[PDB]
Amino acid sequence: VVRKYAKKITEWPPFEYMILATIIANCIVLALEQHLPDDDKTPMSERLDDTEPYFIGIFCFEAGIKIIALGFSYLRNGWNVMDFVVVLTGILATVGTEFDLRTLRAVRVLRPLKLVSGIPSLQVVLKSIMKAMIPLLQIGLLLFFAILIFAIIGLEFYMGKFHTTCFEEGTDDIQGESPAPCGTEEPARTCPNGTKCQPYWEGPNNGITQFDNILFAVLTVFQCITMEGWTDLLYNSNDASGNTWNWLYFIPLIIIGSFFMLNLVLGVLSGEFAKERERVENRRAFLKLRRQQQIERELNGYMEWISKAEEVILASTFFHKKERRMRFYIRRMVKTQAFYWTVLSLVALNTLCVAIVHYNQPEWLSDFLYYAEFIFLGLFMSEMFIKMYGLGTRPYFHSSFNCFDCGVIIGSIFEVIWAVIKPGTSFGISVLRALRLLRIFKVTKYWASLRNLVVSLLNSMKSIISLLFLLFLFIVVFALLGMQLFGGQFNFDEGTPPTNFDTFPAAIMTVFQILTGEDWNEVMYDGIKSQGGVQGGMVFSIYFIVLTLFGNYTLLNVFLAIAVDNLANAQELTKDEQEEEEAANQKLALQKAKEVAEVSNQKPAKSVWEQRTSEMRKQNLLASNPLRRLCHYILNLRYFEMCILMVIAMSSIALAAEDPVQPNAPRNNVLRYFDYVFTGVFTFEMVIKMIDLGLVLHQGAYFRDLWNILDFIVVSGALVAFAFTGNSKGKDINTIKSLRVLRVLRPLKTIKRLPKLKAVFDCVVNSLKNVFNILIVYMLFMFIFAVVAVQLFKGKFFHCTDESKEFEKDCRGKYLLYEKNEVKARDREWKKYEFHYDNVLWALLTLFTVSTGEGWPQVLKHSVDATFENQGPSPGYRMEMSIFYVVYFVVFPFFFVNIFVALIIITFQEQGDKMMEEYSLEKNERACIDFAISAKPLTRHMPQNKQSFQYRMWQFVVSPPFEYTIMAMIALNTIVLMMKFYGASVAYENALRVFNIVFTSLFSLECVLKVMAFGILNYFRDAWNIFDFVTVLGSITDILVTEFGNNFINLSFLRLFRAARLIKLLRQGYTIRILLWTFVQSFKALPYVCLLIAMLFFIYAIIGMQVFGNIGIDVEDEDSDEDEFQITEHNNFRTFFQALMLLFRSATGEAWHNIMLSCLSGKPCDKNSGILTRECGNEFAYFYFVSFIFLCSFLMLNLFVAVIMDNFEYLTRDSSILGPHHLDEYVRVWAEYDPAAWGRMPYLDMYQMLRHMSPPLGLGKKCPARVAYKRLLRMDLPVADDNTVHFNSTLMALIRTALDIKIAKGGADKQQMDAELRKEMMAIWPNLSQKTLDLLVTPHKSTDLTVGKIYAAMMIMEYYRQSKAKKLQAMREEQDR
Ligand SMILES: CCCCCCCCCCCCCCCCCC(=O)OC[C@H](COP(=O)(O)OCCN)OC(=O)CCCCCCCCCCCCCCCCC
Ligand SMILES: CCCCCCCCCC(=O)OC[C@H](COP(=O)([O-])OC[C@H](N)C(=O)O)OC(=O)CCCCCCCCC
Ligand SMILES: CC(C)CCC[C@@H](C)[C@H]1CC[C@H]2[C@@H]3CC=C4C[C@@H](OC(=O)CCC(=O)O)CC[C@]4(C)[C@H]3CC[C@]12C
Ligand SMILES: CC(C)CCC[C@@H](C)[C@H]1CC[C@H]2[C@@H]3CC=C4C[C@@H](OC(=O)CCC(=O)O)CC[C@]4(C)[C@H]3CC[C@]12C
Ligand SMILES: CC(C)CCC[C@@H](C)[C@H]1CC[C@H]2[C@@H]3CC=C4C[C@@H](OC(=O)CCC(=O)O)CC[C@]4(C)[C@H]3CC[C@]12C
Ligand SMILES: CC(C)CCC[C@@H](C)[C@H]1CC[C@H]2[C@@H]3CC=C4C[C@@H](O)CC[C@]4(C)[C@H]3CC[C@]12C
Ligand SMILES: CC(C)CCC[C@@H](C)[C@H]1CC[C@H]2[C@@H]3CC=C4C[C@@H](O)CC[C@]4(C)[C@H]3CC[C@]12C
Ligand SMILES: CC(C)CCC[C@@H](C)[C@H]1CC[C@H]2[C@@H]3CC=C4C[C@@H](O)CC[C@]4(C)[C@H]3CC[C@]12C
Ligand SMILES: CC(C)CCC[C@@H](C)[C@H]1CC[C@H]2[C@@H]3CC=C4C[C@@H](O)CC[C@]4(C)[C@H]3CC[C@]12C
Ligand SMILES: CC(C)CCC[C@@H](C)[C@H]1CC[C@H]2[C@@H]3CC=C4C[C@@H](O)CC[C@]4(C)[C@H]3CC[C@]12C
Ligand SMILES: *[C@@H]1O[C@H](CO)[C@@H](O)[C@H](O)[C@H]1NC(C)=O
Ligand SMILES: [Ca+2]
Repeated sequence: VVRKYAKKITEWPPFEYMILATIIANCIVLALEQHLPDDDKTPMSERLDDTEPYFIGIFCFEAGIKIIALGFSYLRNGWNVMDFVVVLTGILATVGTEFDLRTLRAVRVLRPLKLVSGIPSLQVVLKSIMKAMIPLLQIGLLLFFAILIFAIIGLEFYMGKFHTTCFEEGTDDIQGESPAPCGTEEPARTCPNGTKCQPYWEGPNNGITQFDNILFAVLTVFQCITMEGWTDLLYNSNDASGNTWNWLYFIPLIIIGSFFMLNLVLGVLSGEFAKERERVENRRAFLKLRRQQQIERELNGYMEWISKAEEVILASTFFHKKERRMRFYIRRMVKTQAFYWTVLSLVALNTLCVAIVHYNQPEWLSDFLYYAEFIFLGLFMSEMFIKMYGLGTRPYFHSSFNCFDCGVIIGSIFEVIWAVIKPGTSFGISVLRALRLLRIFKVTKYWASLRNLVVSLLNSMKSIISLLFLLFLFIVVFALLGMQLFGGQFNFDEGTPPTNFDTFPAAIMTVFQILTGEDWNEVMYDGIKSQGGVQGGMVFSIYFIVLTLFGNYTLLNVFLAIAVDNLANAQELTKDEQEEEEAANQKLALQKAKEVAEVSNQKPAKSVWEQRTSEMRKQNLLASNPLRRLCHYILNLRYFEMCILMVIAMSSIALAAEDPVQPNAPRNNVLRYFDYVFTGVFTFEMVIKMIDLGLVLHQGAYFRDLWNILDFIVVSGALVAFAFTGNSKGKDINTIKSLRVLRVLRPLKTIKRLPKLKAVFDCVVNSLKNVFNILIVYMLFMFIFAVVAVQLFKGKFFHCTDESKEFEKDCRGKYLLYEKNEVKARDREWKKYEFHYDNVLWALLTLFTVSTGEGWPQVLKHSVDATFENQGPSPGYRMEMSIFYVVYFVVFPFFFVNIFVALIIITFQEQGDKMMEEYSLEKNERACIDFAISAKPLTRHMPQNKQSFQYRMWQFVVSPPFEYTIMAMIALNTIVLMMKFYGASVAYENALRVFNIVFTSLFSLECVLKVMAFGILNYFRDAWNIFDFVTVLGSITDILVTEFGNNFINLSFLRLFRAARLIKLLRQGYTIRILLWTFVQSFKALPYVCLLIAMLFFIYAIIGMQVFGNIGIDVEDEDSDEDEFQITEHNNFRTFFQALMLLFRSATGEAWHNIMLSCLSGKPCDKNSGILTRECGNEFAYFYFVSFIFLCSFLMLNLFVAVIMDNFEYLTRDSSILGPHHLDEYVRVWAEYDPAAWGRMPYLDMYQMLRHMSPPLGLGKKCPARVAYKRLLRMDLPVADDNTVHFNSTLMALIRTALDIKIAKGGADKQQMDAELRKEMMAIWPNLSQKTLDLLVTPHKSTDLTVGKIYAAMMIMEYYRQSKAKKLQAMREEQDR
């Protein structure tokens, strides 16, 4: 209440500081609360609960004083609204215990957010995040539509199929404790002999995952979209109904909804960041940074000058001057090259010494490393002392690197002292000295870019801390919410899961794990199970859905913005410094040449990012031996090259048909002769190429180009393999096996032979070359982390089969395994964990597995349970080790991966596009004038002959009621498809069938009506309309098949035609349709980039088939050890399609490390292999899987960046500046004015033409007439003898006027700029007919009556009329006196 203006006093700033302190204290109090099951309470919680009155009183006082002093504008600000609603909720919850409302205790989680309300900088940072996040809403709409379509399809196909397991024969009891879907026929999974398939098993994941309602379907589809547990669903559906067709539903689901959506998100975010960079404030900040850097460079030069000049000022301790002379000498010695190189050598030696440490290093090695660490510490301390005494204490402290070395020395001393005081743990702090190896980049040319990146990072260091703090605040808020909702309710009968919400650290860990997206579905299952189950706890899935959906995209936005901004700033600084040093060199040389006058290349092609950024900057600033020749002839012969390509393709296809399981299969025997023929052909090709190229240092010979060496390796391996089996094959079979494996290089023999495929491979190679230095930095940081992890967790990853025994000596004999309803005797084994930290290599592998995201929660549990060396784990021993894995996730996967993505996006090179030096104005005019060339008016039927009946019904068809009725029926049919649910009555199903019949009859009637209105040819000349006709036919066919009965079921793919009506709704989402069409066109434009990935998958599938193809799958252990036995009947290598499925599953990143472990050596072989010993599987699996993951990720990233950069014009468009996107509205309206659409429209209506559409192309309905006529003058559009203007001629004038293409201000200059434009268009479009050129750029005759002349005359007449009218008024007002 305002209360007028009586004695109201402002508040002093430490009042606000006290409010912040109160908020922090309340956050601490909320974080110090523990939740216990049922009604138990800790004593500390009871004390903590009584502090709420004080906090609510302070908040009430703040709200009251602010509202009384401000005289509510309190509710105008959103932050004040949040504070006010928090205050009211708290005071209502506290006062009045009616109904025991705890839902109003959940509002307290939002109190941490009041810190942002207090601090305006956090408000600014949230504004920055949210503004960039707004464009993603259109992507979310696409995601929702795709999820809805796939949920409808799954509900239609997978309805209630997962409620049938292998029940016991005699009784209705589950056969085992791991139920799986079953069927009652061969295609499905048949139950064992003593079991039967009986209905209503609960279902996978306790029934949470299923397709029963439209809600379960949507949740299931979303979970599959997050790439979590989708292979489990694929395997369950394969068990339930066979594996023939389920892949067509699951793999395209992943491809469309997880990779395509990610590509769209990356493109939109990149466009938003590019548009944000060129804003005025960011430009001013960058200019300030660049000027400061120039100042620092000049200062450094002058400081070197003064240092050298002052050093030459020279010309016991007090008596002798040696105390200063020797300091001068050592200061001179410091800057010598040797004093730097030897220090780097010692740093490298220390790095090697700390890397050597492993689990069972010999005792002499331990002593040597102890003494070596002491000696290295002493030597580095001596280097510190010499540096400080030579250069001076203050100059030493001023340098940042000297401070870093001081920190490392102090850390080493602290580690030594702590190890002496408290033996048991070591942090290996000395390994951080390896960061000094980054100084080696100074001798290379890569130092400038890295230094600029570091400078840009250090400049915007507050804006990074603020972003991290806001991320932490959101994590804290969600952790508090999870504690309020679930809390102590996770005490299941089988034990509390490690990912619980009981305590605050556990809540933070769980929320972080959900944000990273790893095993979030299991936590969701536990959360749903806590409040009942599938019956009455399914509403709590919203928490996890919101958490993961927001976390993925917020992490992506927050880190990609940082990476892109800093890398772009670094690139621009580097380019500017290079150009300014070049300019200074030429200017200095020119000025110096005046004194000696008496005696007397190409810049690198700019990236698409840089070109578009420069264009946007300019646009914004505008606002203000006979056989040797015979063989040479043969290799140039067309039939030969086509035959070689055909033979290579046949070889690749043949490699995919072999049988890994059975060497003596009838198909392998046949394929052997194909191998003979292919080897002979390749021998002939190689020998003829040898004849032409030669061998004796011709410098253009065979062995100079790598592809020739590859071909030689392939053919020589084939011949050697044929040679060894020459006699006695049983001597060595691995030898012939490896040489057979060498055949997989045949697919690669097309990269050189297909010019475009080589043009894609070279682009991939350039992408590798651009990111090499960041890769080196990434490897160095990962090496440091691996060494630290080795120090922390060396030998601590030993466990026992019996958990009660801690040491090795106790883990011998037999122990009782108390399982549900059965007690089993097992053996005690002192096993090591699957992924440990024993040496640097194992640590690197484990950290790579963690970075890929798979199985890192298990590694975290093992790390926090590690007690001591050679000792069993104890749960919750050292919970502080979670900081290691938090920092690792913050550094590598969140920051370095996004740096890689940003660098590849920024430094992308446009494919082809010739050299474009001759062309001048094509930055944005290309597509505009090209669309002007290829512009076609929209055509309606318009016969005009049959006005009596045909015209009326044509009007009826294309009319707002018709379109709205179609949309309404589409929406209702969508709802009808959604209302299917499991367990409905027969009447419900019959009603749904009748509704479907009615809707399809309505659609058929509209098809008939449009056919009548337009004519069959015009009906069938519009792709959407053929789609409608096909869908109608499919629905009719489905209905006829249903009503027929019996016969063949004709599957259910006809019902996909029923469900495909949703695509018709895309005709209203203009922005969405344009986005989808642009990205699909870009994907179609690049066919070989999508072929390189296919080739990679092919090669790796063949390698897997030939290496791991014979691993046995029949064996199932007593416990089955699901973790390690991941090679089953669903995830095997036995055939090409199964190998491809396994490769795709690994590419999606789902327990690939377990597959890698399962493919190692020592595994049992298959019965039909022919090997009777456990000698199947190789240690090659490590390299196989790691290289596959890296290469697949790189190739998908390259494809995504290629598509984004191809669409980068649309992604960075601006509404104010004309683009080809707005041109279609013009086209539509122009076609509309003329029903015939002959291409000529009267010049009078052209004024109404411009006013209806919005600027920049149009003028707007509010445009003044004088402003309207002024633009018309610049168009100079000629008028035809029939007083009409041509469609194409108007468009070119419209485009030209808005973009100022060559636009001269008048005079003879106009003819020259028309002449130059004509030559450029002919140079770009040689096939453009002269008639079209004269139509687009009209030859200017003086006699021609243009539109500008017509409008100029009326203004002159109007000005003359107005001037005359004023003159009569003037001659009258002056006469009345
Ligand atoms: C934003 C853009 C959105 C775009 C959305 C695009 C969505 C496309 C998604 C793919 C659609 C097809 C999904 C197929 C799922 C099949 C599920 C299934 O269970 O099929 C097997 C089943 C036979 O099993 P049975 O138990 O006898 O009958 C079950 C009926 N309740 O039923 C059958 O007998 C099979 C039924 C036919 C299934 C496939 C029909 C072909 C569809 C695509 C053809 C492509 C060309 C052919 C390629 C493969 C050749 C083998
Ligand atoms: C050397 C440079 C490597 C760069 C790699 C791409 C980096 C940019 C991609 C990106 O950041 O998007 C992250 C997004 C999050 O999905 P996610 O968090 O749901 O991943 C789930 C997890 N993998 C699991 O199944 O356990 O989705 C992803 O996880 C990315 C999907 C895998 C990588 C791209 C496809 C490659 C396989 C076909
Ligand atoms: C900057 C880079 C180039 C430095 C060189 C690489 C090192 C970090 C790696 C390369 C190979 C590694 C070695 C590979 C295998 C072993 C054997 C390992 O010994 C045992 O397994 C048992 C020893 C015993 O019982 O006597 C001790 C560590 C060591 C030397 C590793 C120490 C770390 C090494 C030297
Ligand atoms: C995607 C491009 C690279 C072409 C696709 C290549 C493979 C996916 C295709 C091509 C020929 C196909 C083969 C052609 C014939 C057969 C025989 C067919 O008969 C059998 O069951 C084995 C024969 C027997 O039982 O004696 C089994 C599938 C198989 C191996 C096919 C498996 C899939 C192959 C290798
Ligand atoms: C985006 C980034 C900046 C946010 C990451 C959040 C971190 C600040 C959180 C997440 C996990 C937290 C850790 C989880 C577990 C612990 C152990 C715990 O310390 C104990 O000794 C508690 C004993 C026990 O819980 O049994 C509390 C501190 C610590 C290191 C926590 C400190 C704060 C951490 C690192
Ligand atoms: C050399 C390394 C990078 C190989 C590439 C491995 C790929 C498969 C890994 C490494 C980087 C990873 C992603 C980087 C970014 C994100 C987004 C964040 O919301 C969760 C972590 C997550 C999901 C990571 C999971 C999968 C991922 C793409
Ligand atoms: C090598 C070229 C032709 C590529 C095409 C390979 C495919 C289409 C051909 C080549 C050799 C063929 C095999 C030759 C012999 C047999 C043994 C017979 O009992 C079953 C079919 C089977 C297993 C054939 C299946 C189809 C097959 C694998
Ligand atoms: C950015 C570069 C320099 C990486 C170096 C920083 C890494 C290696 C440091 C930063 C913070 C560190 C952690 C801080 C605190 C603890 C608790 C202690 O009881 C065990 C080690 C542990 C868990 C440290 C492990 C190493 C660690 C993660
Ligand atoms: C566009 C909007 C208004 C319509 C979408 C909502 C419809 C399609 C959804 C939302 C709520 C859903 C219902 C929710 C609960 C049940 C009870 C269950 O035993 C059978 C399915 C049934 C009956 C669902 C059928 C589909 C349903 C009616
Ligand atoms: C490009 C690739 C081939 C180069 C990398 C080579 C290294 C990482 C890999 C590739 C081939 C691998 C070998 C292939 C086969 C075997 C037989 C197995 O019973 C023991 C390990 C051993 C001896 C592997 C050791 C690791 C290995 C040497
Ligand atoms: C399993 O099926 C085979 C079919 O011949 C039969 O020999 C065997 O006895 C069956 N086992 C049981 C439990 O009947
Ligand atoms: Ca996963």
